[PDB]
Amino acid sequence: SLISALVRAHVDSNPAMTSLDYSRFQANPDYQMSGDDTQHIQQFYDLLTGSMEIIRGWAEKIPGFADLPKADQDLLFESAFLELFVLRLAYRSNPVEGKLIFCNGVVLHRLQCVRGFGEWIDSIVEFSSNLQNMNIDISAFSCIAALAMVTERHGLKEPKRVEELQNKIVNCLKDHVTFNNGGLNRPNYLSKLLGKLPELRTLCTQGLQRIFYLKLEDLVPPPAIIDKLFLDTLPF
Ligand SMILES: *[C@@H]1C=C2C=C(O)C(=O)C=C2N1
Ligand SMILES: [K+]
Repeated sequence: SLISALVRAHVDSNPAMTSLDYSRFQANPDYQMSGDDTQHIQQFYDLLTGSMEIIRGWAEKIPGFADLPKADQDLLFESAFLELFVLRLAYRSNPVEGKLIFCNGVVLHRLQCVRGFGEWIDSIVEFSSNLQNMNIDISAFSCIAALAMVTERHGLKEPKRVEELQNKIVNCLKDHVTFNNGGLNRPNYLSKLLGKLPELRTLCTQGLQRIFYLKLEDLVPPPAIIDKLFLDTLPF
């Protein structure tokens, strides 16, 4: 029941792997680089806001989420955007070829993303390599994604409703794993999957550091949506 909804949410919020536009894909480094930085910082901001709208649409397809106070929805979405963005990008990209595929089908090489993202893009590619080396199926990935957002957050109006949705999702992922791979559970696999979440939070704080650096540089000032994201995500 829940995993079907979660997988449909994922599928509906991801680009079909046949519409990948390799038009702005450039793999020659000598050409990969010489574009003034301004354009890359803007490209960075656009990728972030474009995936903000995509992922919010995904979040709205999570059974039970929409029944939560609108303020809780905004707190969960803003608190997890960076983690969602990093997880979804790392799951659909191709780390071995150094190819990044964003929430919209654009395929860029790592060396092109380094100009805008900073070293964080390398931390992202390493995360993609680690995540894919454990070959999570789509049902499991849709559950981890749901659990990355539907989790405890300070300043929540109704924390018990969220806690209930989280338990529902955790239990759904455990049932899928146990049924799929024999009546005998895989507690160790399960713990590695849930352990992928803290790594995601850190990748995120590393995204806040990249945004903070760009705000200080003041060359390509962060647009209103990124300014708000930065201030709203600040944990203190
Ligand atoms: C991305 C930004 C975060 C904000 C929080 O409140 C967390 O708990 C984790 C985060 N990583
Ligand atoms: K496809």
